[PDB]
Amino acid sequence: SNRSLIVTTILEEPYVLFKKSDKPLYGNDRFEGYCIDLLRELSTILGFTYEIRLVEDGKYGAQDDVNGQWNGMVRELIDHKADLAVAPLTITYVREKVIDFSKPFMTLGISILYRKGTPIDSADDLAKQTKIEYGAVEDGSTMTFFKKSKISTYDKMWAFMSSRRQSVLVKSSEEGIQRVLTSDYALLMESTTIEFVTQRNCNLTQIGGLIDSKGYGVGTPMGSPYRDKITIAILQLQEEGKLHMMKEKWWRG
Amino acid sequence: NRSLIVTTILEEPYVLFKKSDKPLYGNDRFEGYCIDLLRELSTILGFTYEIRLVEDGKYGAQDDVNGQWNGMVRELIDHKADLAVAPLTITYVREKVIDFSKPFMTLGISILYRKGTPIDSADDLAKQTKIEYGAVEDGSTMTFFKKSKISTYDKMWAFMSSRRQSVLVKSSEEGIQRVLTSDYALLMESTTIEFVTQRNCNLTQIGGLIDSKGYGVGTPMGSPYRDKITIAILQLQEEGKLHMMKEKWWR
Ligand SMILES: O=C(O)[C@@H]1C[C@H]2C[C@@H](CN3CC(F)(F)C[C@H]3C(=O)O)CC[C@H]2CN1
Ligand SMILES: N[C@@H](CCC(=O)O)C(=O)O
Ligand SMILES: [Cl-]
Ligand SMILES: [Cl-]
Ligand SMILES: [Li+]
Ligand SMILES: [Li+]
Repeated sequence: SNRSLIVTTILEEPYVLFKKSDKPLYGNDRFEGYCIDLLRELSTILGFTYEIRLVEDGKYGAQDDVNGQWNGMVRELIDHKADLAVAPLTITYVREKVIDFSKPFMTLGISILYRKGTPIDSADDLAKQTKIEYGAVEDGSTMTFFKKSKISTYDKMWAFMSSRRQSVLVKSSEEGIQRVLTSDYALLMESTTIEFVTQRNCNLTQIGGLIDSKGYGVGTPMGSPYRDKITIAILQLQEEGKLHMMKEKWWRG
Repeated sequence: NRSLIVTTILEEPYVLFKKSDKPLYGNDRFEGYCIDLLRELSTILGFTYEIRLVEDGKYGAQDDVNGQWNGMVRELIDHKADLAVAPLTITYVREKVIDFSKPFMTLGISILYRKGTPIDSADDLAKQTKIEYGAVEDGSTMTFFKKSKISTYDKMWAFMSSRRQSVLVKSSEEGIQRVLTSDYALLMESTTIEFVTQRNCNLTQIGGLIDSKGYGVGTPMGSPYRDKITIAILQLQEEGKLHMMKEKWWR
């Protein structure tokens, strides 16, 4: 009741980072970022104290296809090792079956990162040609979406990416961003990342709108009383304009 | 086992009467995006249902004097319906008294107005009086302005509440007609504006989204269906079916 909540999280720019500071920093104050700002607001609104812990396996949370066991922050919640996961944890069907998410504090989707000043305006324009290469970070959520879409355009896109995978799937986002900057290439990625990048790379832009729709939510264990309280607090923060301010604080270049 | 009662409201392209030459029966009276959503949810979760239009014709807002809710929100509070499947906006005041699914569609408040004018933002509207503006009575857009501490929107509510018999309209239908026939701008959700402006080509959206929010399925507080419907929505989203439904109804 006066117990501190254990908050699992993971390093991910600009959601959660170690703060650079002149002053000495102790404990939770060693961290900063959008999710840390959100956590601070939630703790004030709902009146809890907390302890931030970085997740032991450096994973968000997936289910093993052979033994059915979870990992990452999702596993910490399932096992009641954490009270909250405050991180850009995507709200998905498979996860929502095993933990309880708040309503989303951010809604987003897959989109396209490309250089400015071209006539390409959609995923369709990319799908119906071969001169401009395009791809994604190998094994990421975005690539996974394409590997599964039965939507026409996206199925064609995956045909291309899969065949030319040694050429167009990259091992990291920075590798991908450099390819967009130095060659005739477009990168499929989450729109939150694209915005972060385009605020810092004035010669790049998002192409088109969103290709899918999904949200990031605060994770709680199934049955947690904090889930609905956090949802109401998030909705109020949104309506008051405060999450929008928080987003601009951490994303603007 | 037993049919659920589903409350909803007439609002195109979400819910509308299906055109026919002879009377249609029961649920077959209706079509639209939300009618298709309801059908898909019923398939995943395995329930039958009877659609009933909300008895008082309202989305739902709190009466300031006695504190009581009306509309679909009140029907859920009083267990007059099991679900509300409708373009029902998820707001923190409503989430305190009913249980929403996670959102099936995102949206934001924006402005519907005639083309070709110098007006480009809520601020332009707030800072003059010639052009009147309003919203649908007892919906979340009205309630956003009524509660807003943001200076521009607080100003707009001052205007609107002063002239509420005038500028607060009974329905989007009435609001659209007012935009078309008088010097009036309608504060309307962006999804609905996108539908309207594809049909009325002398109308346009002014500015961007004022806020960001979603539509959810409403259930009574504590309903077992709330989390089931959330999981079904995520399945439909990830399968691309919500996107296909949006393409069908916003052509
Ligand atoms: O919950 C999750 O699994 C993900 C993890 C993490 C995923 C990144 C994006 N991916 C990182 C990646 F680089 F590995 C590929 C990229 C993508 O798939 O587009 C954005 C912030 C997160 C959002 N939620
Ligand atoms: N979707 C709104 C109604 C429309 C509006 O207020 O603009 C609601 O749930 O109240
Ligand atoms: Cl204690
Ligand atoms: Cl929820
Ligand atoms: Li869940
Ligand atoms: Li609620």
